[PDB]
Amino acid sequence: FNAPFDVGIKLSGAQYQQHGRAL
Repeated sequence: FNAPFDVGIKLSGAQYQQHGRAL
């Protein structure tokens, strides 16, 4: 419950922080 970074998004090639589909 704390992912301020993406240096460990387990791939998640999709986005970086998955803001939630928005621009």
